[PDB]
This record gives sequence, structure tokens and C-alpha cells, in this order.
Amino acid sequence: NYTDYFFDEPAFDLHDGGYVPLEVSDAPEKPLNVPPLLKPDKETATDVYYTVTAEAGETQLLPGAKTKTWGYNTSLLGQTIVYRRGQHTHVTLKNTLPELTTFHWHGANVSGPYVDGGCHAPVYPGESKHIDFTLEQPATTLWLHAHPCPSTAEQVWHGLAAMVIVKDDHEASLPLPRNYGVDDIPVILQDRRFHENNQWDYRADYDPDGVAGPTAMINGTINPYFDVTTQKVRLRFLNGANRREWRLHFADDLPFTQIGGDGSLLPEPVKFTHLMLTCAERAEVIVDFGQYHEGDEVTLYTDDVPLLKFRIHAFKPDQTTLPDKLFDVKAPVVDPALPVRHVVMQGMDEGVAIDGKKFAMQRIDATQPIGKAQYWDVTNSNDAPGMVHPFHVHGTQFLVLSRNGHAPYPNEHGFKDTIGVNPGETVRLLVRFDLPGVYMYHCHIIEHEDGGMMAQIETFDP
Amino acid sequence: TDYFFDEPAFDLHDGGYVPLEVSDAPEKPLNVPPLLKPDKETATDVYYTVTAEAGETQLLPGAKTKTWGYNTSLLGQTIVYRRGQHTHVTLKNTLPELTTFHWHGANVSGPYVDGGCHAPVYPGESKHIDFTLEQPATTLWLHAHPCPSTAEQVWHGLAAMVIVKDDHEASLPLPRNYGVDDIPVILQDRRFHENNQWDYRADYDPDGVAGPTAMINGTINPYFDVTTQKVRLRFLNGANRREWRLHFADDLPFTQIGGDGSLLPEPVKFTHLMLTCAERAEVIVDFGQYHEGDEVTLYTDDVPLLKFRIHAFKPDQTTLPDKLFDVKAPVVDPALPVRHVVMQGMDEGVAIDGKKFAMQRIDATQPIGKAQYWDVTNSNDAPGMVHPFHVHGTQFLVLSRNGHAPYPNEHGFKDTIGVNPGETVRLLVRFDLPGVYMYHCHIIEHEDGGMMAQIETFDP
Ligand SMILES: [Ag+]
Ligand SMILES: [Ag+]
Ligand SMILES: [Cu+2]
Ligand SMILES: [Cu+2]
Ligand SMILES: [Cu+2]
Ligand SMILES: [Cu+2]
Ligand SMILES: [Cu+2]
Ligand SMILES: [Cu+2]
Ligand SMILES: [Cu+2]
Repeated sequence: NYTDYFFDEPAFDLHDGGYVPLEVSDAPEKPLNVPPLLKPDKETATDVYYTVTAEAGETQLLPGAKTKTWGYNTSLLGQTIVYRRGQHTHVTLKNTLPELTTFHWHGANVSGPYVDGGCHAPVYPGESKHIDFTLEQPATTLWLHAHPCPSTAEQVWHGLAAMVIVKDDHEASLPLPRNYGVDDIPVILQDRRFHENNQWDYRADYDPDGVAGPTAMINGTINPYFDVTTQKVRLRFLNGANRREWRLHFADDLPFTQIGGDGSLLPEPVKFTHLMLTCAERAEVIVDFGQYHEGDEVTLYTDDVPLLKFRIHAFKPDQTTLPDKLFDVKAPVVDPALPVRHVVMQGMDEGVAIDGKKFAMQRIDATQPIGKAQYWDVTNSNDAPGMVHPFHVHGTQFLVLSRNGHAPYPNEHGFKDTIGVNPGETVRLLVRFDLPGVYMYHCHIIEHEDGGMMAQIETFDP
Repeated sequence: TDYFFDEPAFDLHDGGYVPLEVSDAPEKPLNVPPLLKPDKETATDVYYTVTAEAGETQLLPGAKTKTWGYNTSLLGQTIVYRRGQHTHVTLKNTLPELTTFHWHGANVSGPYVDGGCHAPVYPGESKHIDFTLEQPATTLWLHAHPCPSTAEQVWHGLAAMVIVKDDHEASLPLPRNYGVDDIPVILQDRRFHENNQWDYRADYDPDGVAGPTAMINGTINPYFDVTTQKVRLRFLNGANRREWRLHFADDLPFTQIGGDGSLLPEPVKFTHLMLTCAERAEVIVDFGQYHEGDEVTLYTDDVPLLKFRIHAFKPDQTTLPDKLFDVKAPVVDPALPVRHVVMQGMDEGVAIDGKKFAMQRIDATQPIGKAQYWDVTNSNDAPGMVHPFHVHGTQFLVLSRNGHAPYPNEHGFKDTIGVNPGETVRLLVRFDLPGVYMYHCHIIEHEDGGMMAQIETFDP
């Protein structure tokens, strides 16, 4: 009788003092919302042009009154944005909100601070900005969300997040579900607390160690079910919550195989029955429903709470099988002239800090040359009252070398931008920035990021 | 119209104007904020702790209203500063959000002491500032200044009066007994929601937020017990947008003695006085013609704000002198261009010189100790608002309005001027200290919407 998850059972959120259990909503079960693929304004093989518009509106979530929500090219979350490697991407960023926002491309190898779209890329109500870039990184699932400093939390809670899919030649060649909306779906995992008139009140539910409500919400849907019409289904899991951790497993321990992480395909497929994700992490998995019959419903659960029902229909057999090797991880060579960087995440509540300091806009906390790989030792110092801190770094994809001198977890051998650090643990990352800019590095529990557990590094060309 | 401003441009002609309505709530004594007791005070030094905190205040019957304040649940204890005295303040933030501590109208360095956009104080942390004011006696105030949102934080209730004492003002025949005959009159409005709670974002409007319930020193339907013949009222417009058009029953006269940055050169009689956001005006009222039990109401437009209950009082036979203060105007540096500042737009198109505020961008420079002319224009006409233009880290003089005389109460030092639609005012502006100072419209929703720039001052 042990935990089924890789992380440290005592550190789990369910052990927190102000832990909010998930509760099942009485709302009607309804089809999972699959956000439309965002149609480009114009597209050639060399160039793509998109308009992305932050906007306030209303969404039917619970029965009765509609919930006031924000979203991208929609009233909640966003239309899914497809980018291609090597394709000159051109984006118009339009803000029609009553408040100034930011357009952060979490996981995008792009310049900073302006394209990156973090704390220093404000966009006022009414005005537009124009960005352009060519991603040179592997196929993966990234995402877009707001990133004012503060409050990233409030804006994400309002509903500013959208899945971003990055396509490439290698990933296209592999035998994988790719029919978006049919056998390949977003699974954006969030929670909310609904107040009177089914409205949200971030500030009423504020907690300095993380905001979480009882009602799970997947792709802006309550009590979702999904209609399976293929044997294999591809799930792109994104933890878009402000603090909650998802411990994912089917009711009957139905196996699934993870094929992707944050920043790339995994080098090899990894079989799971139980998958934990901290804030901002992604995991792409293939589920096989071949043992089931028409009419059966297999339910996906987080801990002991049902999240997502899969209604099984008729499907043609799928004989295909995954290769031993999905992707070639080309590790950089550490620059020997560089020392080891030590980053200590510390404190809790309003005490949060990185290397003894709260985030300041005008202060540069670190530098690193472009093109030069470096070992980062990252430490979560919190003691017994412990929390798994998802450490994130803008403008790169790192490799995970060790966890307390031991091997990294079996699903951490590919490229990642976010790694959960257990209380007391030091992890070692191999980090390289390709481009010049100012990039944030922070805990992706968003309430702590708004509270000062954020710092910034400047990359430069020698 | 009895007021100096342009009647067509008044707020009550605005598109989504919100008229004040009188609350059904019972009459009660005007809250007079206590004077903040120093930690330690000598003749050369003073040491304060200012704590921004969150709590609950009984404002209407039923549930309490969740508010913010400095060293209290709502607004703040009145802070006293002396010219030439080394002041030592400790800023403590116990709010669940980050904030700022701006000393509106204080000649202090920027950008840290100024406490503008660049001076964040996180939850749980403390900062330490020290300074010495070399400016005349007047009424300043303290309030939150994150960029953004100043408007949200001021709404929550973060404002407090600040009194600057000096030797000249002490020597004058003025009511000076705080809370007895020398009172704050902090003029605000609010909209009360279910369970008497405020909700800024529900009430939001890009052209300014106004609610229908007047609130004076965090009091609803206040009355004040007059126990002297003369009473000094320190008017402060702490509203987000609303203009106050002040007058008494019977058209009882009052005398303005001071404005934002100084006593007026001479006293100015009024029956009707108008104030835009962030303006302060100090007036003496005389109730010598009234008797035991008489009530005199102070109105904005047709709406009662404050009831003065006259009691028996000793006759006060003192008259004010012809001259209150000497205004020593700096001379323009002749080698220096006229600075043209244009406030444009309304709603989401608010801008200054065609640009929205960028926290990394310096829009202007000026040498310390050299007075320059500032021509400030308000472009919007037809749908027009009186824009109260404000400059950090200085006290300017008003030279002209559209090439004509300034208003009768603009011959003193000021930090905030109401500019009518289409109007160019000329200011004479000098900066004593080096720093980075914001200048902006003080209709706060425009401030937050980007009608703001920043100037940098340097030693030549
Ligand atoms: Ag904790
Ligand atoms: Ag208007
Ligand atoms: Cu992110
Ligand atoms: Cu990011
Ligand atoms: Cu970030
Ligand atoms: Cu101010
Ligand atoms: Cu100011
Ligand atoms: Cu304005
Ligand atoms: Cu200001």
C-alpha cells in the first residue's frame, strides 16, 4: 500500500491546511467543449498570420445565469492556435478587455521581453500590438495565457488561457491520433468556485498559497463526457489550475502511454495507470479503449472524484503499435567555463521569495550567455508544511538531469519548461537560451508568482 | 452658474452620469479620523508607522463593509508633518495585494520616496523612508499608487489626509483645534451592493467610476457639532471622477484661505465652490448669525452632504488679515522652451502627447531648480470633461487660462488644475529634487487607462 504517483505523498496538496476538496456538480452532464481550431487570416507554406483578441463575455456553465468570463477569440479560454516549426508566424494581439493584459506564449522559444509577452509586454484596453517569430523547437503542446505582474492569477481565473499546438516534420511521421476534435483532444484541467448567479469572485476566494474551488472545469465545461469513435484516443493534458494538482487515473486502472511532455516528445513511450501533474505541466497520452463495448462509459478520475466520462461507440480495430523510440533527445554539452547556478525557492504565504528577494520589475537577478548550456540546481526549501513547487523558466526548454542526486521521474527524459520540486529537494536542470532577452523564472503556483516568487535573468551574446 | 468652471463641461452632463441620491441610512456624527500618534517625536525628528490594512466598517445598517485603510479599517489617521523636521516613516503592507504609498503634493525625491508606480510594497513586507519637507503649510494626502490599479485601491478606501505645519501658518488667526473646529472633509462617493459591499469591477467605467451614495470621512449622512463661531474645513476631493459643487443653505458665505500647496496670497469669499479630483481647498465658515439648535446644511448641487448643528459658542471677534501669504514666484529660465502637454481622448483612447503610459519610458526631462512654462491642453470638446491635471514632486503656480486670468483661488501654489475642454492653461513649474515623477489626469480611471507620462529631473 504505497502511492501510485512519482511525487512525495506527504507533500501533496490534499495535505494542505486550507485544502479545498473537489465536489461533483449537479449540473447536467454535457459534451466536452472542444475549442475550435483558430482559423488564420492568411496562410502560405512559409508564413502564417493570426489575430488573437482578448475579450470579455458570458458563458453558459451552470443552469441559470451565464458566467462572466474572459477568453481569446471566444468568451472562455480560447481557440486552439496551430504553429509550425520553421514557419514565419505573424500575430496581431488585440485587447478588448476593460483591463490591461499581456500575451505570454508559455513554452515558446521566442525573444524577450516583448515577443515572449511577460511582465514587460503590456497591452492596454483598445490597442493592438504586432509580433512575429519563427519557432525552432520540436513539436509539442504549449499554451497562451495572460501574464501581467500582478495579477496573472486573476486574469487566468477570468478565463484567459488557450492551448497552442506546435507541429513539425518528425511528429507528423509517427503513427499517432491527430484528427483534432475526434481522436486528439485538449484536456485543459482547471477548478473554479461558483458564487451567486453562477459568477466567479477571484478576490473573495483569494488565498496567498493558492486559489482552488470545488468545481472541476475541463475546457470550460462542467460534468463533461466525450464520445469515443476510435479505438485509440490522444489526450493532451494541461494543468491550467492556479494551484491544484491532478492525480489522474481511470476508475478501473485502464493503462495509458505518455508520448509527450512540456517541450517535446518523450524519447520513449512510458506506460501509466496513474499520472500526477503540477501547475503548467503538459502530458500527451494515448488511451486504448479496445477492451470496451458500445454503450460502456469509462470514467477518468482525479483522486476519488470523477472528471471526464468517455462514452464508447463503435470503432474500427486499430492494429498500429508505437515505435520503441519516439524522438532523439540531443543533449547540449554543458559549458565547462560556467559554474553551477543555485536557485532557492523559499517561504510560504506572503513570505515567498527566490534567493532571498521578492520580484522587482526594474532589477535583473541573473545573466547567462546565449548558446551556452549550464547546470541549474533548483531547491524547494519549504519544510514539513511542504508544497510541490512547479518551477518554470521563460524562453527555453531544459533537460532534467537529477532529483536529489537520483534519476529523474520516468516521464522526465524529454524537454520540459516546468518541473515540480518536492519539499526539501534539489533538482538539477541543464539550461540553454537560444535568443537574447529578459526571461522570468518562477514558481507556477500563480498566487506565489504574483506574491514575489519570481525573478528574472538576462541573456546576452558574447 | 456660480462656479468658475465651464458649465457645459460639468460631470452632470456626462453620458453615463450617475446622480447622487440621499441614503435612507440614519444620520450620525461625522467620523473625524484621529491624528496618527508618532512612535517617537523630538523637535528635530519624528517617526511614524503607516500600516495599510484590511477590515470591516459599519457604513449602512446590516452587514459591515469590507474596506481598506491606513492604521484603521477605512481611510486613515490624519498624519502631521512639520516643515524642516526630519521625518522617518515605516511603510507596512498587511493587505492581500501589493500597494504603494504616494504622498500627493509632497516635495520629496522620486521614484521611491514619492511612492508612485515604481515603489511597490508586497504583502507582509516593510519599507523605510526618510525626508524633510521644505514647503509651506497646506493640506496634502496619502493614497495607493500602483500602475495599475490606483482606482481599485482608492475605492477600497486607501486615502488619508496629511497636514503640513509651519511657523507662518501658526502665526495666523485660524481655527486649528483638530476635530473641534478644524476638521477634514474628505468628499467621496460609493455604490453599495448586496450586504453593503463595494465592487469596483462591477461598477467599472473607462471614463470614471461614480456611485450614488456620498461618503464624507467614511460616513453616510454625517452631522457635525459646531461648538465655536468659526470652523475650518479642509476639503479634499477623494473621488475617482466626481466634481463637488459646494454651497450652504441660505447661501452662507465662506472664505478660502488655502489650496493644494499653500495658503492663498489673500482670502477669497465664496458662496459656491467647485473642486475637481485631488484638489484641496481650506475654508473658514462663520456661524455667528446662528443660534442654539440651528441646522445648516452643506450641499453639493441639490444634494445634502453634511449637517452642521449649531450650539452655543463664545463670540470670535478675530478678522483675517488682508494678506495671508507672500507668493515668491520663480523667474522662468529664459534659455528654455515652452513645454506643451496635450491630454487627449476619452474612454479607452486616453493618452498624453499621443502615447499611453509605459513604465520603462521617460517622456520628458527638466533640470532641477529651473522654472519652465508648461502649456497644458485638454483636447476633447463637445463630450467634454474637466481634466484635473497633476504633476508629482512639485508645487506650480497658475499663470493663465486661455490667455486670461486664472480663477480667483489659483494665485497660491497648486499641484492639480482642472482644465476645461479645449482649454490651454499655462503653469510655472520648477522641480527642487532629482527623480522620476509622473504627471497625469487625476480622474483615476484615465490614470489607470494610460493618461499618464513620466518626467526625469537632473542636476545641470
Ligand atoms: Ag503551503
Ligand atoms: Ag466623458
Ligand atoms: Cu505559464
Ligand atoms: Cu511561461
Ligand atoms: Cu511566467
Ligand atoms: Cu493623487
Ligand atoms: Cu501625486
Ligand atoms: Cu482624464
Ligand atoms: Cu500620480
